[PDB]
Amino acid sequence: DGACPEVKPVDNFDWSQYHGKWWQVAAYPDHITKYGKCGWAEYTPEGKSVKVSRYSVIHGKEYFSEGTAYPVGDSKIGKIYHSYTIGGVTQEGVFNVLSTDNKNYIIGYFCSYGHMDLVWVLSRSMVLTGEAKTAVENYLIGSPVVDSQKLVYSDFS
Ligand SMILES: C[C@]12CC[C@H](O)C[C@H]1CC[C@@H]1[C@@H]2C[C@@H](O)[C@]2(C)[C@@H](C3=CC(=O)OC3)CC[C@]12O
Repeated sequence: DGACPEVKPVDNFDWSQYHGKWWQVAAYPDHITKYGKCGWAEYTPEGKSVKVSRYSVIHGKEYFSEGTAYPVGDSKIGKIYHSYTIGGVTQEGVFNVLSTDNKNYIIGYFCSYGHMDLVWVLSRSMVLTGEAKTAVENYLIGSPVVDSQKLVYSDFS
């Protein structure tokens, strides 16, 4: 119960880091079930947009999905639009970046109407270690909205 909490996205997001391979190292279970396990995505800059090609295993079957990403308003604010096309159905939406160091990791959040929350953590490496791990932990302890106990970490074995 409750409406979506008011989110305070970052003020320093660097869109130039939005390229290359990002591994989805953690997420809430509902996200893993809906959008799949073993998730990774390749981001390819195309002018003002970035193209997103994503792999995951959904209900035991592998899929690639495709989407386009654009910043909404000032790119520094970390409010990002993605379209998301899989199995011939397109969806679209806006999510907010809760935390990033503009180098190793990004934490994304989406909330819809009661209300359901989804959080996912992306990294340039398959495993969150050192610097990135420490930043993520500190963020979680002060975070008004992410429940750290609910995160499930990925097993890329
Ligand atoms: C914002 C979004 C838009 C489509 C749908 O409404 C669901 C929401 C929440 C979930 C969100 C999609 C867009 C998608 O592109 C995502 C960002 C997608 C991911 C891409 C990625 O690198 O990590 C996750 C899986 C699902 C996703 O996390």
